[PDB]
Amino acid sequence: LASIFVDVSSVEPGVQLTVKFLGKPIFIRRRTEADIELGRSVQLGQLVDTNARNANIDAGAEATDQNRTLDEAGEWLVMWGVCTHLGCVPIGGVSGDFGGWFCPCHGSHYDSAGRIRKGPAPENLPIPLAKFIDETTIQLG
Ligand code: FES
Repeated sequence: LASIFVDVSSVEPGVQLTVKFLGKPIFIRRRTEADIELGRSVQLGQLVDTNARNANIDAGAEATDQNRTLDEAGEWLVMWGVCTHLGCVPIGGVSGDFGGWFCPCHGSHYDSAGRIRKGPAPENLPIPLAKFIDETTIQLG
């Protein structure tokens, strides 16, 4: 079956693990307390794309920070590392003007929940089918 199983036991706060799945990168960021608070400080009315783009929940869900992470605590942000403009790999480590990712191909800026805030990309980075299957492992697909 297509599903893969990622050991995240050694991922510390502020670290992103990048794994390849279905030929493309998936970003697994263990968010810092600043990342989480800032994501939770954005009003839906400020977003370019108000849809959560999240395979795990209703397709009409709002892009609240809570609807962008796997866990209620907001530490685990799992998303396709595929810019929604033309598919370049966004650069992380708190890059761009919104404390998230910056796609250098045509200048798209994503926030700390991977939501599009500036530039040509039309959508928030999509979230794959993903869930913890115990304390240390995320199943993708
Ligand atoms: S591919 Fe990311 S801004 Fe164009």
